[PDB]
Amino acid sequence: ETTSSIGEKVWDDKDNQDGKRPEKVSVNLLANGEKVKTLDVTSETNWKYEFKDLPKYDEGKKIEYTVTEDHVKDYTTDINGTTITNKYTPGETSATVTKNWDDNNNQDGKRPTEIKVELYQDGKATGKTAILNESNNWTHTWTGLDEKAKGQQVKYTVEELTKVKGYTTHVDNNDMGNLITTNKYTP
Amino acid sequence: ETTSSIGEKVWDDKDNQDGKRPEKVSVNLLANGEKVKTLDVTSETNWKYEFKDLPKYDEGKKIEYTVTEDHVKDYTTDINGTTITNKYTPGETSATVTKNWDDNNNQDGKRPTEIKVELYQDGKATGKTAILNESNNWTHTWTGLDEKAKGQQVKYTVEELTKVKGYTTHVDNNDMGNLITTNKYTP
Repeated sequence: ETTSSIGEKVWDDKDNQDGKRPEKVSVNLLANGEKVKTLDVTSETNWKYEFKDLPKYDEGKKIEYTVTEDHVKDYTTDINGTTITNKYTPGETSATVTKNWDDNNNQDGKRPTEIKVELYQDGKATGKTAILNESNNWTHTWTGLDEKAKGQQVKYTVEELTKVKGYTTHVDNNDMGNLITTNKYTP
Repeated sequence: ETTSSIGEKVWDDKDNQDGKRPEKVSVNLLANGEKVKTLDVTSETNWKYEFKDLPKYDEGKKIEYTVTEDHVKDYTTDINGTTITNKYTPGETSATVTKNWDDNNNQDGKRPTEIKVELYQDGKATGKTAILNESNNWTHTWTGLDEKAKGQQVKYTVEELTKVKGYTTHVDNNDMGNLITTNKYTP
């Protein structure tokens, strides 16, 4: 019926010795790969957060909840089921990608068991690939990405490599911390 | 009265399966952050070297000897004591910087205790800073650095961000594998 997703953010930055830690981060809640809510997490909340009263099932099926964090400058993000860790990595950062299936559940069970996506840097393929499926809640996070390239901020985006007959593909690349790929079923 | 440094060159490239291993490597001997001797190491010596007959003390202190390696295309260098490990990484390498204090073993007690340096890509700030101090031996190695940009080799340099009162700074940026920042005490 109803559940809740509680968690916290932990900073791994040598007790902010460099003084680069921000006053807040924004956590996104995803229901089956779709961003439905956001919350700003701060010290005032003690770096804790919780999404109250949420349905457990979506028309019988069990909704799969996950969380992502909007990109934080100079921090590499590691998400461990609700516990979000930000490691200070000056000049470097991470990127997270989730797959969103828009096909009214698998009605017309034509949904592939897995898909392959690739990370792109300023339009160039990086070679960094990921295979999204149920074993990883259709999510994956890459680390070790440069934030700059000869003084200019590098833009990261993802593209689906798998050709899914029947599905149209659209990608939201507005935040490297919450890159979302949605496949829409259109016979 | 006399001392000597020995060590070995270790290759991590599936026994040169891609045939990119160079015929030799230049190992540098640093006496308290100052380059005092070089040595071309080959398989003729079994990738082992030795800087025999070295003064054990100099102007009041037991000299802190360290080794660095001249940049080798497509390999990422890792120094652990006198053991230099080179890993095969197509398209990227590492950069090593060492702080050289020239203040008569800090006789006047004006030495900082800590300084911050930053890696530059073709004269542009990368954001990748590092803090040098007595704990890490005033040395640091960055990895995952692209050797090329737009088809052209990239020039890597280091800049000292920390302003050191009473000191004048000079940087030797000739080889990214042996970047050396020198601070001379000029009251």
